[PDB]
Amino acid sequence: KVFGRCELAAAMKRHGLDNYRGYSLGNWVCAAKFESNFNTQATNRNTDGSTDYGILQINSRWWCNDGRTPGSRNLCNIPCSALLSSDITASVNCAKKIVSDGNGMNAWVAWRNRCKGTDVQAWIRGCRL
Ligand SMILES: [Cl-]
Ligand SMILES: [Cl-]
Ligand SMILES: [Yb+3]
Ligand SMILES: [Yb+3]
Ligand SMILES: [Yb+3]
Repeated sequence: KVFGRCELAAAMKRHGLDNYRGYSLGNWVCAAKFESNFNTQATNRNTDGSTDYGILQINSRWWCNDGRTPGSRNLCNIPCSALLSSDITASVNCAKKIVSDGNGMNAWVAWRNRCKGTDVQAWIRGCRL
């Protein structure tokens, strides 16, 4: 599914991401925009042989199992395919564990490089929340 901006903001809020670990909704939406362009089916292969999955580009080395990433720890206890579903619940659950892991949203390099310190409130402009 390719979410609209406000549609994804509403879904994230409904799944308890708004201000999770102190990160406002706009941070999450901005991160999704630059990780996946709001496309739940996005997949991308990393240089280390792992792959990133879903709206927030969660990896298969630490977080989910894809069966082809040696050293996989699967800390989210989820097949990586679950992170491609139209329903964002599995991605949100796993992202909550990621953002709690010590470095906050710096876990997402695109967040650090494109969202951190910017006017992230713009991502929720006009939305009926
Ligand atoms: Cl915000
Ligand atoms: Cl933090
Ligand atoms: Yb990646
Ligand atoms: Yb559902
Ligand atoms: Yb409200």
